[PDB]
Amino acid sequence: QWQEEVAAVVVVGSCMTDLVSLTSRLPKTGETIHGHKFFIGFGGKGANQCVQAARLGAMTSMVCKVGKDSFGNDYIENLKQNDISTEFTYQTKDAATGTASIIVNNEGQNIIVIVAGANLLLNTEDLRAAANVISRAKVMVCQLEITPATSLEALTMARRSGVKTLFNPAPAIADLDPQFYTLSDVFCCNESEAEILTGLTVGSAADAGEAALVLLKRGCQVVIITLGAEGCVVLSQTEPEPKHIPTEKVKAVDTTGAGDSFVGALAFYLAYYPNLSLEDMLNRSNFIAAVSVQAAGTQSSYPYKKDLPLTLFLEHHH
Amino acid sequence: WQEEVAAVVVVGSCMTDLVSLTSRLPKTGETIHGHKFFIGFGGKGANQCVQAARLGAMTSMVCKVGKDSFGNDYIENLKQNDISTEFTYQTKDAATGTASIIVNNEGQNIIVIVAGANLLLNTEDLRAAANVISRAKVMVCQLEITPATSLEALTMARRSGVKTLFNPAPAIADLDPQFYTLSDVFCCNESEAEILTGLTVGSAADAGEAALVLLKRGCQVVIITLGAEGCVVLSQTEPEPKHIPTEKVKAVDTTGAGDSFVGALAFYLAYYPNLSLEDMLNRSNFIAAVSVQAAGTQSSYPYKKDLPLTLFLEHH
Ligand code: NA
Ligand code: NA
Repeated sequence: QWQEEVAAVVVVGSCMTDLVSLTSRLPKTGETIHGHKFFIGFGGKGANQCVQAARLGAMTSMVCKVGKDSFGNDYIENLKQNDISTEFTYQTKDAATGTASIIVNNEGQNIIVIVAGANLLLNTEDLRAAANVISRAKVMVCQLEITPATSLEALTMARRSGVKTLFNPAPAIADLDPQFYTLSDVFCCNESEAEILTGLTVGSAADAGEAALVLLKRGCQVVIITLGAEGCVVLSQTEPEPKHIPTEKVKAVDTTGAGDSFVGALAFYLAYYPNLSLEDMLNRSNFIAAVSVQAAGTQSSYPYKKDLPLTLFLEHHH
Repeated sequence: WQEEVAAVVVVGSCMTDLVSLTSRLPKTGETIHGHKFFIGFGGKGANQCVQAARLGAMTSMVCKVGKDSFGNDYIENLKQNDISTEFTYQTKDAATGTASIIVNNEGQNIIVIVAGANLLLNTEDLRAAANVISRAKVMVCQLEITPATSLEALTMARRSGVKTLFNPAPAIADLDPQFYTLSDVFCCNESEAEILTGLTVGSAADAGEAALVLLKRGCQVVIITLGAEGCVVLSQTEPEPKHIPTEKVKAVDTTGAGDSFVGALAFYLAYYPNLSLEDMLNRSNFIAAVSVQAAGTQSSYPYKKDLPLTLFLEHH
C-alpha cells in the first residue's frame, strides 16, 4: 500500500509576528506620531526557512512554540496553509507569541523591538516527542531565535541519527558555544554575523573568505558566508580555498526575508537533491532568494516550485 | 422581537494597543530586544462605551474595524461587554486601528498611531444607524475618526433631540467651531483645554478661565477635567466655575481614566437625567478614580456591582 513521504526537512526554531507601522518620520523619545499604514506579517527565521523549503515542494515539520493568543492561533493556521506539519508546534499560556515590532519611514530607515516571548519556552521535553520524526528526516535546520541550549540539543539529536545539520547562527552572539561548530555539517551566516562571530571586519567577498576560514578551523565541515544580493562565499574541509558564487544585479523591490529564503532553499536541495555539488545547490539557492527580493511581504514573496524555472528542479551537470 | 433599545450611542474609534517594554528606547537604525509584549483593547470611543456599559447602560458602538484578526477580536471584546455591534463595520480596505508603543523602565515612551479603518467610517455608514440614534438618550463623539463623520453624528442626534456629549481628544488648535455649537456637554482635560484656547492651565482657577473661553464659543456646558484634582464645570445658565473634588486614592495605572470619566458621564446623562450636574460629576469622578487603582485600561473600568449602591440611587 502507498503512503505519503515522512518529513525530510525538520526545522527547530522560531515563529514571530511582524508588526509594521509606516511613518513619514521616526519618532524620538516622548513623541506620539501618526503613521500612514500598518501591516501584520508572519516571520521568525525558523518559520520563514520552513515556508521557503515547503513551497519548493519539501515535506516539512515545524518544531516551535507560540502563545495561546490570537497571534499563535493565527501562526498555526499560516503553517497549515503552507502545508507544514504542526505536530510539534506547541502553544503556551506562559508567554505571548514572539513579536518583531517595526517603525519604518519612507526611506526604509527603522527602529525595531523584538520580544522573543514563547520562542524561549521551547524546551527539551518538547523536542524529545519529535525524536522519531527527526531521526527519519534528511536535514535539520536551526537558528538562534530560541534558547541556544534547545538548538544545541536538536543538532545533537540529528547528528546522533545521521541527519544532516544546517545551522544559521542568526542573530549572531559573540560567545557562541563551540559545540555549535562541531555539530554543524553546514554552517551559514551573513557578513555582519560573521563579524560578530570572529571579531573581523567583512565588507567584501575576499574579507568573507578570511572570516570563513576562521570558522572552518573552529570545527565546521562547510562554511557559507552570504553576501546579500552579491551571492555567497563557500569553503569546506575538502576544499578549503574560498569560492565566490556570484550573482547578476537584479532590481530589488523588498529584500526582507531574503536571507531566510536562501537558507530554506539550501535545506530543500540538501534534502531532495543530495547528488548535486554544493556549488550547484548554492547557485540555485541564490537564484531563488533573488526571486523573493522582487516582491514585498517576506513570506508572501517566497516563490513556489510551479512559478520557477523547470531547470531548478532537474539535473544540470549530470 | 423585544428590541433592546440603546440609550447610549457612541460614534467613534477602536484601536488595538501594541506594547513592548524595553530597557532603553531605540533610535534610528537600532534593533533591540525588549523583555515583555502585551496587547490591549483601546480607542477613546470603545473605552467610553465600555465604561458606560459596565455601569449598566444599553449601548451601541458605531465604528469601523478591519476584516482582520484584530478587528474580529475587537468585535468579540465589545460583545463580552454587552455592547451592540450592529453598526460595528468591518472593511477590507484598511487594518483595524493600531497604537504601537515602546516603553522603557522609567516609563518614557515612543508611540505610533495608525488610525486605519477608523478613518473609513463615513456618513453613509451612520445613516443606517439613524433609527438607533434617534431613540437614544445620549450621543458621544471624540476626535479619533474623520471630523466630518463626528459632525454629522452630532447633527443627527441634535435633530432628534438626543443629548450630545463631545470629547475633543486628542485636541487640535484649529478645531471646527461647529463642534462647540453642536455640543450639549463639552468635556476635555487641562492640556486639551490649553491646545483649544491658547491659555495655560495649571490649576482649577486657570481651568475656570479656559472653560469660560470655550463656553462663549457656543457650548451649553463645559467641563475641564483635572486628574486627581477632580473637575471644573460651567454652563450657560450657571457660568461661574465650580470645582468638584475627588477623594485621594493610591494610583496604580491611570491609562484610560479620562475615558472612564467620560463614559460614566454618558451613563448618568442617559439614566439619571434629573440628577444635578454637580452630583453627576461627583459620581463620575469617583468612578474614574476607581479605574486608576488597577492596571490595564478597559480591564480597570469598574462594574456597577463593584461600586457603592448610592451611586445608583436618587432622592425625589
Ligand atoms: Na521580498
Ligand atoms: Na487604570
